[PDB]
Amino acid sequence: DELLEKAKKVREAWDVLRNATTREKNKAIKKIAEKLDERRKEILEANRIDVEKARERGVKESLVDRLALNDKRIDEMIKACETVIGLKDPVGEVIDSWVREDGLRIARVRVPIGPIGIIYESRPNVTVETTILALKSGNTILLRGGSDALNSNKAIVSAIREALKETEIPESSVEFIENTDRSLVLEMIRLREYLSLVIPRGGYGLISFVRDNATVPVLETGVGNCHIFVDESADLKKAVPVIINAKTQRPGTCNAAEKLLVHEKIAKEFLPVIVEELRKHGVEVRGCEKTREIVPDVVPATEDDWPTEYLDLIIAIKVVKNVDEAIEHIKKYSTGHSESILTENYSNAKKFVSEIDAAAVYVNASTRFTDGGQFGFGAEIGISTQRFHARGPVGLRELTTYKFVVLGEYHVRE
Repeated sequence: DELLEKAKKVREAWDVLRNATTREKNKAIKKIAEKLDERRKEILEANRIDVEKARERGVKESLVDRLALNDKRIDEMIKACETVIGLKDPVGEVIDSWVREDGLRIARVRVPIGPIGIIYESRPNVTVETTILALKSGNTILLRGGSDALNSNKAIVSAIREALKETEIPESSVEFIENTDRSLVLEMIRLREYLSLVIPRGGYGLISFVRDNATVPVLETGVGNCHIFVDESADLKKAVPVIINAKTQRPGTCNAAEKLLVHEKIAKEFLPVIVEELRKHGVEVRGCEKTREIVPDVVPATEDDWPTEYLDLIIAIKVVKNVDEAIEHIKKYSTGHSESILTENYSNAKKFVSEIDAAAVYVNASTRFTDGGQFGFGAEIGISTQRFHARGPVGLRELTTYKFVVLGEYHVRE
């Protein structure tokens, strides 16, 4: 039973890693960078097999590209190591601490969450990215990637463990499931005696499955049906690039704007402009009946459009009466990722920011910013969209919990 033996191994190794100094964990991560550099040949030969196998099966090249490695991409993995080494270790940070009226000292102190299961598909960089975030934060890791990237991931994991072997961090801090079979995923997300957290990455099918069936705590990096509302007093000239940025900079990633809500008092003036500009960038524009009264060639929006995240150069536009209707629309259709208001009105900005509950809520800013690098985290595993433990970018601090440390002088409870 590969899964059980490897889950036992990461749990045992955690006993050592959780109390390693940052110096030792940084040394391990530096060695990871060094072994990746040294094992380029092996990693690329393994990856050549994965790539030729995907091409044989007629996987389309945009997906092969997700799987493909070369020197530059190994360099990105190396740079990720260097970024993580430079980040502050959250382990041991005091959240707060005080002295009670009787002299008892109380503190809340951050500690590692425990072994993390990562269930992911085909991007081999994910192997390094998650590992180094886990190790830095004092967590072991159990990796299960896609059958497409299996050779690549073996070679990378082999390089990682070679590095670990030259430190005091046990090699079994990083274990990797070679059995691709997906029945294993169902077992893995129920292993509460070994894993403290699982984080699915990849398609929504896989994320839904893991989140629906897990008994181990999950951080769900959910769907991003993201709205931008253009209010009456928005600076319409500056609004245009924000909307374009949000939609077209990276349409395939989930903080892309999918929906545009537009105040009725500027709709006649603004819709012809924004629709023209969206079309210059290859965007297919769908619209409500009021949108279509104004710009008669837009594709008629259907009821299914409003909840749908396109992840493509497609957008649906609705005219709303005011910020109150904008809020009602977003509450009905948001998936709690990113939401933005473009306005010059203090009260409307304030109401929007207070009433819209999503991982990130913006005034006069692109939804593209919802990202750990942009938010000053350095590196992330992904964007959590749940209202539990962590929301937004999941970086080093989000991979910790805490405990109370209490220092007395033989204190007894009254």
